[PDB]
Amino acid sequence: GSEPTFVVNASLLPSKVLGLQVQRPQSFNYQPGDYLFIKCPGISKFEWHPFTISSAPEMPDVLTLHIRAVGSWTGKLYQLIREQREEWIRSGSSQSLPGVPVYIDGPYGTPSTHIFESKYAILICAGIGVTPFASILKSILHRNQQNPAKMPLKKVHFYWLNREQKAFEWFVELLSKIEAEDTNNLFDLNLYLTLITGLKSRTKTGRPDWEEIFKDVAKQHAPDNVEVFFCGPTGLALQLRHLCTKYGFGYRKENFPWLEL
Ligand SMILES: Cc1cc2nc3c(=O)[nH]c(=O)nc-3n(C[C@H](O)[C@H](O)[C@H](O)COP(=O)(O)OP(=O)(O)OC[C@H]3O[C@@H](n4cnc5c(N)ncnc54)[C@H](O)[C@@H]3O)c2cc1C
Ligand SMILES: [Cl-]
Ligand SMILES: [Cl-]
Ligand SMILES: [Cl-]
Ligand SMILES: [Cl-]
Ligand SMILES: [Cl-]
Ligand SMILES: [Cl-]
Repeated sequence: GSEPTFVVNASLLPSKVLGLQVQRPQSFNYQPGDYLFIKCPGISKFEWHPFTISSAPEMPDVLTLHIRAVGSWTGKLYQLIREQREEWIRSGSSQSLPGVPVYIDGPYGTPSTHIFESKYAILICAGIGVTPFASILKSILHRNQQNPAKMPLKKVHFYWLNREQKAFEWFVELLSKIEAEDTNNLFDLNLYLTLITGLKSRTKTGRPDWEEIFKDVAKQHAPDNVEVFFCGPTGLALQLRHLCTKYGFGYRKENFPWLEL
């Protein structure tokens, strides 16, 4: 039904995000891109909410979630965590920071995990939609270091769109590490504010020209299959779906209601 466990650490990140570390049960095996449902009895005894696991399964003791405060339950959890921590800076007491019991239900799979069996992949995300791809990019790094022979993936085109510049900070370190360690040019990283991030990669501005992007990527990889993976709003999905048909790219019909405009 679920595993009892605890928040072991947290962070308060820009654009209203709660970075959460949760102790990983001995039984909990997952794949990059998976999500779980979480219950926090302190916020609500009975509600379960889904979040993508932003950590990689290669990381041994903790699971990570990046939860954006957009409403009632997420807003309360953010507030609970902040207030416990604000009381700690004053009191300095262990009593001001009790530890947060939670229950987790998972893992639950998604088709994005099939990136590991693809040759060429496009990854497109908006806002907090980045989280499955954060997990996936980390796991790719672990896998290439541990056993490069065993991975068929030859090129990853990554696109991350944000309304607010400060949101890129959620994963700026992971993206720096990729830039530093990608000697063989596995990754093509693209950041769009809809270097500028302090990365080698220049933050671009406006809505990407998806027709031009897809055209270029099709030329790079023809006549092979390219797989498109997406986590964003529906108006964008419609555009991408049309373009996948036009260029013969793999598409999964999925919707992400928490990312709508
Ligand atoms: C597979 C999966 C993975 C996910 N991964 C993540 C993740 O990594 N990170 C993440 O932050 N989130 C993720 N989500 C979304 C997440 O599960 C949260 O439940 C949701 O984002 C917030 O719940 P809430 O109670 O705080 O907000 P809610 O109160 O439900 O608010 C939801 C939204 O709907 C609007 N709304 C609420 N009530 C009403 C109403 N009565 N009338 C009209 N509009 C209303 C709110 O303004 C808000 O914009 C994921 C969801 C799924 C299904
Ligand atoms: Cl492990
Ligand atoms: Cl918003
Ligand atoms: Cl609630
Ligand atoms: Cl809020
Ligand atoms: Cl072919
Ligand atoms: Cl819609």
